[PDB]
Amino acid sequence: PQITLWKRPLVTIKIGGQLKEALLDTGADDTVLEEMNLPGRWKPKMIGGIGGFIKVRQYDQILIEICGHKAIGTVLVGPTPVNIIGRNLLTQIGCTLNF
Amino acid sequence: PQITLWKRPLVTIKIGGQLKEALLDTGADDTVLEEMNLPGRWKPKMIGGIGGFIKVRQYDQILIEICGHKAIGTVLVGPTPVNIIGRNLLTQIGCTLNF
Ligand SMILES: CCOP(=O)(COc1ccc(C[C@H](NC(=O)O[C@H]2CO[C@H]3OCC[C@H]32)[C@H](O)CN(CC(CC)CC)S(=O)(=O)c2ccc(N)cc2)cc1)OCC
Repeated sequence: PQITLWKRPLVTIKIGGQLKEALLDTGADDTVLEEMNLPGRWKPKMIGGIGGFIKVRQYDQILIEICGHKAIGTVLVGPTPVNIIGRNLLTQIGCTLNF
Repeated sequence: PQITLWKRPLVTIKIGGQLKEALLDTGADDTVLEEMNLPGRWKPKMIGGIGGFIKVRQYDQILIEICGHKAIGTVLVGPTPVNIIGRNLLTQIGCTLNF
C-alpha cells in the first residue's frame, strides 16, 4: 500500500502469534516493542533515543508479520513509548520513502 | 525520488539560510532540529521519545527546503542528537511510505 503521513503510520503486526499496533518509523534503525513475553534466548542490550538510553532485550531471528508482509529479524523489547518498526524490518518488507 | 531504507534516510535541508543534513522520520510527529540561534518568538515545549523527554523551543511558520521541496510549519529546536524532519513537514512535500 501507499501510506500518507497526515496521521501516524500505525499498522497491525503479528508477533509471537499475538496482534499489536506499531508505528512504521523510518528514523529508527531498529525495531523496538513494548514489554511483552517472547520465547527463545535473548541478550541484554542498550539503545538510545531522543531522551537518552534504555535497557532492552534483544531477540534475534524473530518472525513478525507487518501489514501482511513477513519479516524475520531482530526485535528489541523494552520501555519504548510506543511499538516501532525500524529500518531493519522495513527493508525486509520492501518499504521505501517516496516524494 | 525514491529512498530505500538500507541506510538512514538523510537528506540536505535549507533553513534560516543554512544547509544541514536531516533525517526523514515518519516516526516523528514534528520536526526537531539541532541547536541553532533562530530569530523570532518561540514557545517552550517538551517532546518525548526513547529515553524520556528533552526541552525544545517551538518556532511556528518556519520555511524549510527539503530536497528542493519547500515546506513551512512548526520547527522545534533543542538538544536533539540529529536533525529530524517529522510528519508535519513530510506531508507538505508529498512524502509517502510504500511497500
Ligand atoms: C543517543 C542517540 O544516538 P545517535 O547516534 C541517534 O539518536 C537518535 C536517532 C533517531 C531519532 C528519531 C527516533 N528514533 C529512535 O528513537 O530510534 C531508536 C530506535 O532505533 C535506533 O536508531 C535510532 C535510535 C534508536 C524516532 O524516529 C522519532 N522519535 C519518536 C518515536 C515515536 C514516539 C520514539 C520511539 S523521537 O523521540 O526522536 C521524536 C519525538 C517527537 C518529535 N516532534 C520529533 C522526534 C532520535 C535519536 O546520535 C548521537 C551521536
